Amino acid sequence: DIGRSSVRPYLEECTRRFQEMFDRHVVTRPTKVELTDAELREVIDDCNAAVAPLGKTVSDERWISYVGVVLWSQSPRHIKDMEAFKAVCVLNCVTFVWDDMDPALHDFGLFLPQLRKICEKYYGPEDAEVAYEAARAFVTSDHMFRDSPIKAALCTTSPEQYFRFRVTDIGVDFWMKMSYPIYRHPEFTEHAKTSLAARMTTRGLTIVNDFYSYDREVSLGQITNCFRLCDVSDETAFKEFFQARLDDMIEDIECIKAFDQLTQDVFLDLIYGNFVGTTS
Amino acid sequence: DIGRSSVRPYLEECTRRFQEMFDRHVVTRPTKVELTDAELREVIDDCNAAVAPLGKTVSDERWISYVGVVLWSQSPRHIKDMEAFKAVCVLNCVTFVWDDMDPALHDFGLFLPQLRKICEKYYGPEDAEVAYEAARAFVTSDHMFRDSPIKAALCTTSPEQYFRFRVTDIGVDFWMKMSYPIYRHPEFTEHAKTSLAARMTTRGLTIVNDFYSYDREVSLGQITNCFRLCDVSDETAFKEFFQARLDDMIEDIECIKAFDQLTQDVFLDLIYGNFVGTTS
Repeated sequence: DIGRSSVRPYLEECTRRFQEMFDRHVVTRPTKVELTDAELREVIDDCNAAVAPLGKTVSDERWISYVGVVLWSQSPRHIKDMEAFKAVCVLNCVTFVWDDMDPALHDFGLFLPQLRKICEKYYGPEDAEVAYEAARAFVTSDHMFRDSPIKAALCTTSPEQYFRFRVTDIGVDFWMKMSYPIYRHPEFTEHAKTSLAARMTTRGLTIVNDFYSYDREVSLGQITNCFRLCDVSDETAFKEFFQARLDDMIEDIECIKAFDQLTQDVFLDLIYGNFVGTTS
Repeated sequence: DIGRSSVRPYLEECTRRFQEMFDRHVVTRPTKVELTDAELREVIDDCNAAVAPLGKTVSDERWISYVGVVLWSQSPRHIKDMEAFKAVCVLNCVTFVWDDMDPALHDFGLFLPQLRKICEKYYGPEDAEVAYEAARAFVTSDHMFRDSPIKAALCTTSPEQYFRFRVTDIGVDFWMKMSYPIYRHPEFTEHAKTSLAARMTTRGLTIVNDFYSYDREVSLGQITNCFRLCDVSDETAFKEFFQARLDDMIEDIECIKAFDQLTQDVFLDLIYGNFVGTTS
């Protein structure tokens, strides 16, 4: 049953309603950042360099698909450091190539040094330690938690426990901690470093992500998906659950608007830009 | 109206129901870490050194009351590094003094290097950076959010938003990131570094602390308390709310039990030791 269930019947309407929510609560539309050809060149090279020692080649095309969500989910209004921006591009793609691999191919001895190399190139000395630590902590978490009892408990107990897990596991804390040098904005730097930035954005990112990867994830027996907490085959149960998650997103967005303007801009562009890049 | 609210009519019974919950769900009871006189002498000397540049005078008796909850909330069976332990005593104590002070006296240029000096004495060079950064982030958060509209938003919107703010603001992330070297336990160390450790323990700490500081904090106009989210003068409302927070503590404690045995001992001794140190 559960591996054969599907949110396909709700695809069009839920997509419609995500967009309607965003239109009514965020209003500002996401924009894609512009990478010059040199910029796009350096990124893919740094990506291949970091993944070579692991015995993996991946196509320019696969890279570009991965970079595209970063381009959508950042906030081009406020970019001030494009080296930081390039770092975030590379570290996102390499860590998601590392995630689509087999776990037996996961040689941390080969990998963490490449992650550290990337951070050292693009970041100042202090910022590079923050980004590297968040990357290290992210990939170690994933290694610790596969087939783990903790993961089963947090992902099956309640939305609260689940989203608590995903603050790290979906990589949003990692995202904020490598992204703040892009904006060099003091308040945003602090919210990223206290992880309040991650805590405010986790549900909007996760609920969108979970919905569009449900069918692939439950067929592969993944359990990190908030929609396994409801019976998606019961339309009345699903729609009620989906409405609850939509209220979660609204409350967070309405709370995000108490932050300073620039931080707010970055938080909402991430959430709504991720929705757009996920459906492109 | 909220400034003259009180939970006193529920003092006895909520204390009783806390103890019963802990007896049923943690079972293993807390023990206080016992410092030798030399160890206590060193802690107090280090505490006084750190707050001297601020001109503050703090009695031995205040230090000893402050450090006592630390002695109740750590996990003696699992201590491996008493230098780290003394570090946590000093940093907790000087932070408490720094928060009971008048904000206008808050000189970060005099205070921050004292914190760093504490961490450089007691920690290895990496752990010292992790503990300093968490201490830095904690005190900078406090300064940022005083009279902040974000704080009003998160504290008044819902229990979710309030507890999400308190992950940092009540200091438990800070606590976790200075406490893991005490135990030198690889899995605990990672949960501390992901802040999953703090997210798991925030409610049990915060709910107990909020209840016993309610009368004082509403008398001083502080909004950082979950019980201002209900009418404490309405018996029926308060007890539905109080049961809800108890279900939160219970759900967290039952999920904590899926962690590894050392990690969950530390988590549950913190929550239940904090109850006991707070009530004496």
